[PDB]
Amino acid sequence: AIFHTGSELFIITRGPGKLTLLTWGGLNNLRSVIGAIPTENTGVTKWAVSFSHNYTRFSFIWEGQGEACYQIGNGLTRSPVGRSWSSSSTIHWGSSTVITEDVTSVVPGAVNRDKVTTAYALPDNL
Amino acid sequence: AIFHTGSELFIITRGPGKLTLLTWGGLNNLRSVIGAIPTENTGVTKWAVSFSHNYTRFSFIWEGQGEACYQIGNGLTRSPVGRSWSSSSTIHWGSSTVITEDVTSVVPGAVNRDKVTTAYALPDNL
Amino acid sequence: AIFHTGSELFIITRGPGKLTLLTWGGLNNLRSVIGAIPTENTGVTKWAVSFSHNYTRFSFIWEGQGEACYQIGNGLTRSPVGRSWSSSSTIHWGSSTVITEDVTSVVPGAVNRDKVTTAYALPDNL
Amino acid sequence: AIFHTGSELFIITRGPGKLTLLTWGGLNNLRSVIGAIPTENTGVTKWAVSFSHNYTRFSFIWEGQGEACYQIGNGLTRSPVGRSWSSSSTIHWGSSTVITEDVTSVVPGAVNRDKVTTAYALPDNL
Amino acid sequence: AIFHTGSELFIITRGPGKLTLLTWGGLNNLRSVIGAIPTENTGVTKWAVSFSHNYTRFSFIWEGQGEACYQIGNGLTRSPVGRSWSSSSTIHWGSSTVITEDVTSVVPGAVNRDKVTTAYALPDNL
Amino acid sequence: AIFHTGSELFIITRGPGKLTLLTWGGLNNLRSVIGAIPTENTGVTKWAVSFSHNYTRFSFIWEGQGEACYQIGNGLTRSPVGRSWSSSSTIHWGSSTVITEDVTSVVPGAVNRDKVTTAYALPDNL
Ligand SMILES: CC(=O)N[C@H]1[C@H](O[C@@H]2[C@@H](O)[C@@H](O)O[C@H](CO)[C@@H]2O)O[C@H](CO)[C@@H](O[C@@H]2O[C@@H](C)[C@@H](O)[C@@H](O)[C@@H]2O)[C@@H]1O[C@@H]1O[C@H](CO)[C@H](O)[C@H](O)[C@H]1O
Ligand SMILES: CC(=O)N[C@H]1[C@H](O[C@@H]2[C@@H](O)[C@@H](O)O[C@H](CO)[C@@H]2O)O[C@H](CO)[C@@H](O[C@@H]2O[C@@H](C)[C@@H](O)[C@@H](O)[C@@H]2O)[C@@H]1O[C@@H]1O[C@H](CO)[C@H](O)[C@H](O)[C@H]1O
Ligand SMILES: CC(=O)N[C@@H]1[C@@H](O[C@@H]2O[C@H](CO)[C@H](O)[C@H](O)[C@H]2O)[C@H](O[C@@H]2O[C@@H](C)[C@@H](O)[C@@H](O)[C@@H]2O)[C@@H](CO)O[C@H]1O
Ligand SMILES: CC(=O)N[C@@H]1[C@@H](O[C@@H]2O[C@H](CO)[C@H](O)[C@H](O)[C@H]2O)[C@H](O[C@@H]2O[C@@H](C)[C@@H](O)[C@@H](O)[C@@H]2O)[C@@H](CO)O[C@H]1O
Ligand SMILES: CC(=O)N[C@@H]1[C@@H](O[C@@H]2O[C@H](CO)[C@H](O)[C@H](O)[C@H]2O)[C@H](O[C@@H]2O[C@@H](C)[C@@H](O)[C@@H](O)[C@@H]2O)[C@@H](CO)O[C@H]1O
Ligand SMILES: CC(=O)N[C@@H]1[C@@H](O[C@@H]2O[C@H](CO)[C@H](O)[C@H](O)[C@H]2O)[C@H](O[C@@H]2O[C@@H](C)[C@@H](O)[C@@H](O)[C@@H]2O)[C@@H](CO)O[C@H]1O
Repeated sequence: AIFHTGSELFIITRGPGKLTLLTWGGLNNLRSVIGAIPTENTGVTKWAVSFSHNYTRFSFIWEGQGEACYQIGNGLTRSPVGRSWSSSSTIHWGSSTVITEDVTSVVPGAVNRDKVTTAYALPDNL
Repeated sequence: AIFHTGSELFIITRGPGKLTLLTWGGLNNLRSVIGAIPTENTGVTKWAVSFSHNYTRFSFIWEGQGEACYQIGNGLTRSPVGRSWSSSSTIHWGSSTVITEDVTSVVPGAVNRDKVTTAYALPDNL
Repeated sequence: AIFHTGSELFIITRGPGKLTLLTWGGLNNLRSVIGAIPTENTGVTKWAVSFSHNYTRFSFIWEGQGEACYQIGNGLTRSPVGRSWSSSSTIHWGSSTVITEDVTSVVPGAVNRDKVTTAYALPDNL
Repeated sequence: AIFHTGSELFIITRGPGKLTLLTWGGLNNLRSVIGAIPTENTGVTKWAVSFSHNYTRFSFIWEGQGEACYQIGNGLTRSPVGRSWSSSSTIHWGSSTVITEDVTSVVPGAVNRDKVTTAYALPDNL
Repeated sequence: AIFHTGSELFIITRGPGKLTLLTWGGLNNLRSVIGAIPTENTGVTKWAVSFSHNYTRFSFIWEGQGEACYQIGNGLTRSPVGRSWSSSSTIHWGSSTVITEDVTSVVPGAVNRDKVTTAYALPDNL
Repeated sequence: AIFHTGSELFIITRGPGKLTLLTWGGLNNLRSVIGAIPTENTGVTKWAVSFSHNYTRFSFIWEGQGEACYQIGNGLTRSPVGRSWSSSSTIHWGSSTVITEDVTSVVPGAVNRDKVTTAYALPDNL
């Protein structure tokens, strides 16, 4: 299952842009969250994307001009990230697969946590 | 503030062991979570540690025999991680500092989520 | 087009095994070539795969327990390499895409150039 | 022998310029090839240089302000590359050594395959 | 003991500036040395700092806008370097610890060896 | 001149062995030093070699089955290190060049400083 030890969610992007994570399907009416994480790197950025406990849906898009791929764990495969909420990269909690899912209906209700959600660019010195 | 873009929480460890994260101070009666994340690496492991939305306290220890340090964002400083819950590394949500805090009183109430909490070892091919 | 500057053919493998390249579709009645390139590396091996002038077909497989993907140029996508000649990774000279092609009919007549064909494991010190 | 597994031909350059490969000594009247591969990198560029099957001579030069050295396999030594066709770096197919050879007489007959010959700059994300 | 095999003195800096080493406590009235080593790197610079035989005191500071930390051997801890002689980073020959020590009274008597003392920025191609 | 900023002395070795530094030519009858610095790395070790103030001669050898080369500053060239004191790599203080020199006559009078002289293996985490 993605997010389990051994199946960690990583992203690789080129050029500047924002990776946005939508945290939703919260148990007992927990508020859904949307937050954009910017990079200004002109080259490659590597990222770790986390879940939040008590949520069952995680969707993300890349809005930069350059490529963006995900990798699961130490797997070799890198596959394109969604570029709009109508074709988001989405993970159902417990799933081993990233699917394409339209989550346009979820976004308007989410609270904004730009630069404070659970996706992180790795720096030059790690 | 730690966990914000630019102040991401990274760990560096040497040798095998477990990085254990206690997610607590939940809003809305949310159950606290404790989960150990194992590495079998004999060398250096780099890690990304995430918070979970709707929690206000994040405490972690390294249970392995080798060294463990944290780094904030692209900062150069690397400082020892706590090695027992009475001297845990702890972040109060909104703080820019990792403090040493006794959270022994929090641990027994937390639900166990070993290999499924918000701390991730980076692989050899990222 | 693959093999042009900017669209170089790279491979990434995990663990020991052999990458085999089949050079065929020769102009001027050139004979077909097959050559296995082994690695004993336990971890990630990166590779450059070249064409030969005057040939129009390039087919390759990975034979190993571990994963194998190709990457084109500096692009972020990494996609699985074929694991038998009946579903080889194949490039038609001029194409920008790697296809799956059965080339089992080419193999028996190809001249064997094991450890002397146009696929190279990159070393630890480049 | 250079181009065999363990004796792969690598180039290291500094700054922008062009690496040109001359593939010649073709069997069965195969036409000679000359092709320039440019880099605009301001720093170090690493390169893999391939032979083509059915050719017995491979000669290369670097045209740039900055240094250029070759390395054989995972060997440590790095030695200067020729900077003009009258003192080209040259490999006789079967040789374990890079020699200096004047191939000015070979150049005019070669077909031009600029940006489509068997020398490759390695990307930032391999 | 710092400067023994396994306890080598390394520095990590960000941005341009000068690392200055003061070599003092010379046996048999050997002359004290002070020398500034500049970097113009915009990003991270890694450094090796050596002692000189027959000296018993080594003190250093970083003058630059960016961060500077030292690391002992392959240890994970990185700790801030002194930014003035009144709170220099200092090593007593035979000590395993870097201390803060005011050496302002040592500086004026030391002979100037700017760009020729025993502290070295590592290059991009090592 | 080697050891000046921009012309730092770096070594690259493969496999386990010892790099031995002989510090001699001491002003005012300063005692000569010989010290072996071991590596147990199975692959590449990178090294920084320092002079000591008040000495005018620096000679080094590599004892191991694998290769050893030196590199000056950010230069691309890497050239073999001497493998015995009769064919030592030697630097005359102020020279821009490493020469081969027999220093067997200097060795017997040098004091032993094994694992405590001015040559440093770089760690896995720098
Ligand atoms: C039409 C064709 O096959 N072109 C190839 C060319 O054949 C000609 C033939 O058409 C007629 O003109 O007689 C000529 C005698 O002077 C010659 O035989 O011959 C080239 C030499 O074999 C060949 O190029 C070689 O093979 C290619 C696959 C490639 O490796 C080249 O780098 C190599 O020199 C011609 O193939 C075409 O070359 C162009 C080069 O721009 C393209 O790559 C095409 O995709 C190739 O078909
Ligand atoms: C001696 C020679 O020319 N051998 C090359 C071989 O020629 C024979 C020809 O002599 C006669 O026997 O007809 C045969 C057809 O029935 C064949 O044409 O042809 C090989 C190709 O089929 C050729 O190998 C090619 O060219 C090489 C330069 C190299 O690129 C090979 O990978 C490639 O397949 C023979 O050349 C020798 O190949 C051996 C292979 O081990 C060595 O590399 C020698 O150095 C080559 O001269
Ligand atoms: C059936 C159900 O809704 N269970 C709730 C927990 O969610 C499940 O947790 C299990 C734990 O092993 C498993 O992940 C299932 O997939 C979840 O449906 C819930 O656990 C909390 O929320 C989860 C989404 C996950 O984040 C977990 O780590 C977290 O503790 C608990 C909360 O106390 O309540 C259960 O009713
Ligand atoms: C006063 C209060 O309790 N506000 C609640 C939110 O917590 C604060 O959120 C802001 C968000 O900008 C900020 O992080 C403060 O530090 C929080 O105290 C709460 O937000 C949710 O829980 C937070 C701990 C944080 O994880 C946030 O991302 C998450 O959305 C909201 C939503 O449930 O409830 C508010 O009452
Ligand atoms: C003063 C003394 O007792 N010994 C002198 C040496 O200094 C010591 O060297 C030993 C070597 O095992 C050890 O490092 C002690 O900490 C030193 O105090 C001195 O050695 C020279 O200078 C040292 C500072 C050190 O750099 C060493 O490598 C160098 O050879 C010698 C020669 O001057 O004199 C002894 O009397
Ligand atoms: C003999 C002379 O001209 N000067 C002596 C110093 O040696 C020279 O130092 C200069 C500095 O630019 C230069 O390196 C010359 O090539 C040296 O010959 C000598 O300096 C001490 O020993 C040196 C070998 C060097 O290590 C230097 O950094 C160190 O301080 C001093 C002794 O303090 O005496 C001068 O007369």
